[PDB]
Amino acid sequence: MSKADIIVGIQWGDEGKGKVVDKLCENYDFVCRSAGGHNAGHTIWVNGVRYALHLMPSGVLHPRCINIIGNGVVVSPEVLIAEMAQFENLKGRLYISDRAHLNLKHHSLIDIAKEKLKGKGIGPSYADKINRTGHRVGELLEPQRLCEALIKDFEANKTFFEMLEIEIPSAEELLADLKRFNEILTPYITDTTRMLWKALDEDKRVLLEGAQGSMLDIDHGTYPYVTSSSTISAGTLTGLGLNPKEAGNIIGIVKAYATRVGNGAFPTEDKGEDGEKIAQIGKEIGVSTGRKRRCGWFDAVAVRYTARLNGLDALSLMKLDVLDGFEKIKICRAYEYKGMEIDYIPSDLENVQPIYEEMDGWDKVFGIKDYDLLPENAKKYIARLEELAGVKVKYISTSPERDDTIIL
Amino acid sequence: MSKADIIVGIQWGDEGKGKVVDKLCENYDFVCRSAGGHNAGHTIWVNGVRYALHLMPSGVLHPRCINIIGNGVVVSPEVLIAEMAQFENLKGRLYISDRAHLNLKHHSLIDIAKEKLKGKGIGPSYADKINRTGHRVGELLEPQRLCEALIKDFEANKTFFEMLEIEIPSAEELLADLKRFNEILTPYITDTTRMLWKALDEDKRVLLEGAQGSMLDIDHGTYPYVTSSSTISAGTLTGLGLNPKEAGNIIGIVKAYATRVGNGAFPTEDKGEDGEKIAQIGKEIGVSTGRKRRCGWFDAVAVRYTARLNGLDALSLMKLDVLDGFEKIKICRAYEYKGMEIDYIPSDLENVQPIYEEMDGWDKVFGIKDYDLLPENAKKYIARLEELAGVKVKYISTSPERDDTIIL
Amino acid sequence: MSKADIIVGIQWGDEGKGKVVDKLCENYDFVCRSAGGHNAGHTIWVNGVRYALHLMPSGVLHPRCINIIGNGVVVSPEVLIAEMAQFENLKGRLYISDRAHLNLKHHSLIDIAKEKLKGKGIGPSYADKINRTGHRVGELLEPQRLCEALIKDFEANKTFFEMLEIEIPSAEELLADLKRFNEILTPYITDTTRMLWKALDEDKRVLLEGAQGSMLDIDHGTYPYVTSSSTISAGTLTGLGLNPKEAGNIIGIVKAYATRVGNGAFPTEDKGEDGEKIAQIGKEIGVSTGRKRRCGWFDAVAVRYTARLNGLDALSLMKLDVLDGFEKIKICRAYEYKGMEIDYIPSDLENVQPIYEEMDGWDKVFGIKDYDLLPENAKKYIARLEELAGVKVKYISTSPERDDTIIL
Amino acid sequence: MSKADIIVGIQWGDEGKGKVVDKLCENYDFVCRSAGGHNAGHTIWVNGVRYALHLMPSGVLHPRCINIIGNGVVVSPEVLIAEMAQFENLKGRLYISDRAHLNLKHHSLIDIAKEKLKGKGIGPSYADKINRTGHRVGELLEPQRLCEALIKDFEANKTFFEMLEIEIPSAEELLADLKRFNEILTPYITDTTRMLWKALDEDKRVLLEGAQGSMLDIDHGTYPYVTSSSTISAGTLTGLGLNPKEAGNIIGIVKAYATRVGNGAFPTEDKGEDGEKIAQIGKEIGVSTGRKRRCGWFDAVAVRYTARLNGLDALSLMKLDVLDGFEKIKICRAYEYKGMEIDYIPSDLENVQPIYEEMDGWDKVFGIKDYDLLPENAKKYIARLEELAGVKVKYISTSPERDDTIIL
Ligand SMILES: [Cl-]
Ligand SMILES: [Cl-]
Ligand SMILES: [Cl-]
Ligand SMILES: [Cl-]
Repeated sequence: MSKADIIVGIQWGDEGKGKVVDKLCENYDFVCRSAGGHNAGHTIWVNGVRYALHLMPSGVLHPRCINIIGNGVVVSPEVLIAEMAQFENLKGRLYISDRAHLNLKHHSLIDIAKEKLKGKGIGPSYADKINRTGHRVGELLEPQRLCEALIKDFEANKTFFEMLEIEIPSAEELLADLKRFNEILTPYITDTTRMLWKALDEDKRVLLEGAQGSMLDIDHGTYPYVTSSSTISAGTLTGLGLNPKEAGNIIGIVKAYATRVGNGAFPTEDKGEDGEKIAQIGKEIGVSTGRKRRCGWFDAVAVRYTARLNGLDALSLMKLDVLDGFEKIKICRAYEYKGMEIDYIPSDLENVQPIYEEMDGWDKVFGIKDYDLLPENAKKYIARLEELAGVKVKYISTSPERDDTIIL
Repeated sequence: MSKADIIVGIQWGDEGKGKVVDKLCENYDFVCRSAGGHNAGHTIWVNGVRYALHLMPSGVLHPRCINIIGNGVVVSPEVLIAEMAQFENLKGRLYISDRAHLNLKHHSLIDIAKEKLKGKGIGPSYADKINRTGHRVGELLEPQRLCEALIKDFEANKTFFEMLEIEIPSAEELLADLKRFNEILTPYITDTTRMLWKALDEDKRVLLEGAQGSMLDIDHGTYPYVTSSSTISAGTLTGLGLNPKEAGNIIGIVKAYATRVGNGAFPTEDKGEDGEKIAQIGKEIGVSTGRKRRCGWFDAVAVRYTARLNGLDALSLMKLDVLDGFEKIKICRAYEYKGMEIDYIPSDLENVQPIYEEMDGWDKVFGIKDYDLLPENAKKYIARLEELAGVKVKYISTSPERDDTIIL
Repeated sequence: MSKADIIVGIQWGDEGKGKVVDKLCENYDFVCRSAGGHNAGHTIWVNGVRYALHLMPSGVLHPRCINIIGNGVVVSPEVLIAEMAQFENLKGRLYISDRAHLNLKHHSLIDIAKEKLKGKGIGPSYADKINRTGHRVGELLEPQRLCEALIKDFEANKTFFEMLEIEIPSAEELLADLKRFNEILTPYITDTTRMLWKALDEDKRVLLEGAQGSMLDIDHGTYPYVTSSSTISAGTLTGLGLNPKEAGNIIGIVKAYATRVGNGAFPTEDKGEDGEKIAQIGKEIGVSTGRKRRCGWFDAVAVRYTARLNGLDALSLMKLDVLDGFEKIKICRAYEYKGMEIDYIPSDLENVQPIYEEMDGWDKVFGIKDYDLLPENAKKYIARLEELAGVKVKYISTSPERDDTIIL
Repeated sequence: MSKADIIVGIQWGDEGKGKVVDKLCENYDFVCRSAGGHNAGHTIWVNGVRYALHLMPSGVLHPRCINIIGNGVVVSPEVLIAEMAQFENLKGRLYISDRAHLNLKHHSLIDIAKEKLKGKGIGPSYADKINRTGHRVGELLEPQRLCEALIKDFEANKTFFEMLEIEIPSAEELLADLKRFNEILTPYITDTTRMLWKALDEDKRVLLEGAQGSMLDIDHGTYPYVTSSSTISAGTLTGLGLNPKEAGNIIGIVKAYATRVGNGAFPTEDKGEDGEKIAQIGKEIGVSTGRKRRCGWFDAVAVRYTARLNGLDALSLMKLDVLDGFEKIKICRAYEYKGMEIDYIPSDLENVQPIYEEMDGWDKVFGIKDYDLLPENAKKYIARLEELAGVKVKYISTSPERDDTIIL
């Protein structure tokens, strides 16, 4: 069986995949996205230019790569077309599953009204997927048919629209948008299951880019604050129509400390000066809001958990430099839970307290390209993570520069 | 003195300028925007394609036109660059005032945090204009200088940023965005006052597109629900550096009934079935929210007021067909205010009640291209508006089709 | 019967249509090209930008216009795609006849080899049209089928390829180009006869742009130096599938003097200083070679001939200023042919000698916008042309500026 | 001293660099072009799309790469802008030497007239370089100044223009083109010597792409049929302002047989069926003319010569499969010259006759990825080339597929 490698962020997201996935792409013929909406992915700076890949697989920055958006992705044609515009010609380089669900204008309108009543459109688009009332990319090949079906849907749903105080979308406008999507996307729409199976049959090199944090997995992450989809490696197989025998090497991507964007259990969070420092140095700041992210110490219990959920062959450790010059650093080696010490991630994480090992910091790992040259305390910290995680660290990034990486 | 014609919406906006301004552009060498941010303008459908002109003057759809964004406009480079992308080449067709104020990323972030604490960035950008702490388009010609100045500004303001819980913007990111704006916008940035004066000196044909509803004028509109800027015709002169002797023909654009998007005094609002019908037939629905706009009967007191504020030579009456098949239609000829009948717009409009004339409806004006062929009741309604407004109606639009228009 | 207006150059080309057609377009819903390859049309400068319309109708500079490339045109997909790239979005604005003949790469290769043996590809593409072995635009909707058919054609023709010493085109390359043409052109390809008939049925305004000089007409022009196609007005009807009852107003475009680009009979040619002056002032210089065109005095015999061939309602007289400051100007009022004076264009034009009237020049018509203000000698010259041509002059252009035009 | 690697074609061109350079680029930070005009480079197919890099370095297909067009290149702004259009955004990825010579419209016109009198514009642009009358890229930063200087040049040269029968270029047109070049190219124009020196100082990875066949070198190639510039490795250093100490690894690219496009000495040419077969299988066919290239057996004397001229560390052997199924293959191991056997390339190559070794062919090397799996006769042929060339073969390409390559 010819196999696909897999790469996933094993935290709450922002593990810094981009530097990693981007370097790796050169070695693959196919780069594939599996699940999630456009809440996934990342932005990446290349030679001073900002690239958004929320929908598109990272391989689109490597013209040799063929990039597949799989059955599992929830695709907004608007967001996709806007991302495509960052490139001159993607034909032959980008294929979109005819089975991927559409997140259309009306999903955004529904989403907005719902927030009032208390990545737009993703939730309602997923809902329509699960209720099997939504429509899929292949239907864009028949805009007039799709438009008529949608109009029928809205009618049948009119009380839902009234309850949200939004009018039934215009048929004229809808047809015009659908025709536009048809004209633009037709050359990219294909059966991606057939194509990906063919690639593996021909022994081509295939990378699956898991697009979201393992701790955000709908089943295994810290529920309710999680995404709507499976984020772990077997989920990546599923969204692409691949089977467990087709899983190759699997690399987890992990920061040397932890962050969360929103609310939800965060055992190792540091609300004092250490955390604040991490936030500044690590630049963990929402691009859209300018808000500082929540920051905390490396959580080895959470990481061991997601390592096992993903079946990691290797860890790629990021932003180690962000800890330069800390006198002491913490690792959470276990939890205090309901009066006991536990080694695992319980379903109610809000009830655990971190149990820390303290370790001696270092002056600088920043920029270092050679393992031996690392501050001895940094070597100890790395070895301690590896040990607690249960997975070898094969990659260390000592700075934002693509060039500064240590290989083990 | 060689003169510039002017066109303004004389209601609360959405008067339907686009059909009007677009037809007129063919006859002008220069089309100019004066004030406001990107909350102004409109979108227009051409041969099935949706065009956003919020920032850009409508003349950009007529390659013969030179389009000026004046000193008075508050320009977001991001929004402007995105609008420009709808066109292949605007060089020589589009010029941006080096004196126009910049609405940058940080204004959006400020704007968002401010909403929490209770067209992004427009308010804070205007505030920086009035406090004379903001920066202007010409400064983009020196990105490094502008970047340094902005960094200094943020530092001096750091407590304001702390109070909003948003971090000081990255210097690296800022320089990169400013350099990008510089590289892209350099060919369009010029002294627009010198250029427009030259055009009039050479007896070129000039149209000023007022971009916002007269009833939304900051001074004369229904305060607090108004925009931040002057919307009436003399304001249009001011934003472009033009003097009262340079005002030509001035056309007001008015719907055959009235709408408001948000809250605020609306004397002629109809919250019953008539209003609902108007909303549906007139398609008065927020493009972004799908929410029905507030609708009401033509207000002749408000229209006489804005006609005089603008110094209208002529009215262009829009969406007359939206009243097809009403048995009876209303016109508000006066108000009941503090126990009296009044003929004017008082500063506190929330205290007036409409005094209506009722008039007999008609079956169809829809599609009619000849004045004589109009239902006699429609002729009476038109004559009655003209009389109450104090301005001749020179244009009647009987449907969305560019072709269906009556000239008087 | 609802009708299409027509505009044609009535000389040997370069009559200066662009200023004329461009001004007129604003008044039409449809602008149509009829016959010829990409040897037709012109380039036009707008606000300092150079636009090539060889294939595309001039109406593409007026987003309100719908532009039709008719059955009669010989379309090179490469040249067409390159012209389209001057615009951001033409969808809904540009339609290409599914019956138009394709001028493909191999026609260019054939064309080149044929020149050796003694607008590339046009001749061989026309030949394939007349022999009914060529393929048409609609076939691009099935690239694989078209590719297979072409391969079969080449095989059957292999001795022709051997005789030209060019190899049989690659099937792989051909499929790739055809697929590309398919992906790009699909949204523009339609039945243009049905569409144009519908437009006239709906009483839409239609302009047919004749793309080549009447004296270059294959039947009526100076043979052998002529184009391969009919250039006169009834030919314009034919290429679009229109009937004689559908012909509206017909405007001929004529320069105040005459030019020819290549060899061939040119009765009024002036090979001395007068001609040289005309060439310089009129800027009659090949854009691609920098070669001076042949120039000569107005030929009233040729113009009366093409006026009658076209059925002109009106003349539009161009570049009158180019004669400013001539002490004397000539008009050829008749010919000396085989010992007689003749009033007509004989089939062998190389055998005629011009018979001139001499007339008094003027100082300047340049820039003049008012008929009355014209130098009296210029009025006399204009009246004399009109008289000899048999058609009223309704348009006079006194300079390159769009604004400088006199209407009669 | 930090060093730049170099890659050159060591034949008459078409050695098949693209597959090679493209694979290598992923490993470099900078990819640089040194000399030549747009007669150099190649086209490359990526995932079914045709890319022209005549001017641009091959690294532009790898967004991580920074691409430098060096002092030595003769740059046509038109050709460069057209090549750039194949990409959406090159800012930060492409820099053009402010010292590179300009090949402008008038050079093309001169070039055309000169052919009459018996990659347009290249020759006359080079001539202007050598006579020190030409202008360079940096001058585009002052279009008005450059335009004035050029006008002065043309005047001083007017008899040259008269002798060529082409008019003095329009000042208006020239300014408009120069302004356009200025607006478009400003963000890419820099001092490339300073930039490249900085890169090496910072120990960045640098590849120099030699753009033309070593046997076409102006000094060392088969004169008069050669290009105008130095094509060998030290020439590549010179065009970029690099010194001999900065030369790294140098890879020669060589086909398993030989081709020439035009006339000129070609010792190993085969004008019979063997050569014809090579031409068909190797697809050696002019893309623009469809003409079969001249083909011949591998010339070991020529290859040893260019290996030494370039200082090759390694050979990369291409199109070995094109010889599949030949019963016998030839290698030219020496020449008969003026009655003697010689081992070197004499200045008059038209006077040598090939002295062949004959060797046993093989069935298929096509597609083979493993050295050991090669037909034993193929191993012998490879070993024999290496031996005669004096350079190890480190790369073997067994087919067009990027994937089919053997590494030694
Ligand atoms: Cl691209
Ligand atoms: Cl455009
Ligand atoms: Cl456009
Ligand atoms: Cl790109």
